[PDB]
Amino acid sequence: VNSFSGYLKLTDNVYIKNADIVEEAKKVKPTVVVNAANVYLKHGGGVAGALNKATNNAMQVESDDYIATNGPLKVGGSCVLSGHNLAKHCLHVVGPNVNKGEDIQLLKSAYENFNQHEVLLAPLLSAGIFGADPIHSLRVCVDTVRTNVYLAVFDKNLYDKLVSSFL
Ligand SMILES: CCC(=O)Nc1nc(C)c(S(=O)(=O)Nc2cccc(C#N)c2)s1
Repeated sequence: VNSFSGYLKLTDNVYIKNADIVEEAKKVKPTVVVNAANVYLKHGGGVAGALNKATNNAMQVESDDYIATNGPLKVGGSCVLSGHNLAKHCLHVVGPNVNKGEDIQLLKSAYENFNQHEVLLAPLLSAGIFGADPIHSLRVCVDTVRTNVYLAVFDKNLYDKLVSSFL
């Protein structure tokens, strides 16, 4: 028994909720929150900018130090950094950005990073301004992640479409 409440049951291991991931993390303070990162950990917009803004830019400061030491992530890759005021840990995961011409096949590789964590609060990878169809991202999530994932979808109209079209 954990502290996520309000999640509609999609599968055995996937629950889903209509929420902004930032406001969700502030309430639950999960062990792991997933950021929809880019390879440079440049948190300008979307979930990354919203998560980063909620940490008063401490996420960006930590991220810049990580990149200066280690170089960029791979598309499909991840790193674990601090969760700051939002979670114990932030798993920064790079899904492919369709709008930059990255290979959508790497979405499954991105979701495999979630399997290293027993429980996560996460968004649908490659969604929003990453340019992929959320219905596809949800399908890959359900077919790839085996650990317990609590998904957040910000737009009500999209959340409703995701639930109503889920097979
Ligand atoms: C101002 C606060 C705010 O925007 N919070 C949000 N929380 C969620 C779950 C969304 S999302 O539903 O759009 N998922 C989503 C997934 C991947 C990338 C992007 C992008 N860019 C978005 S946005």
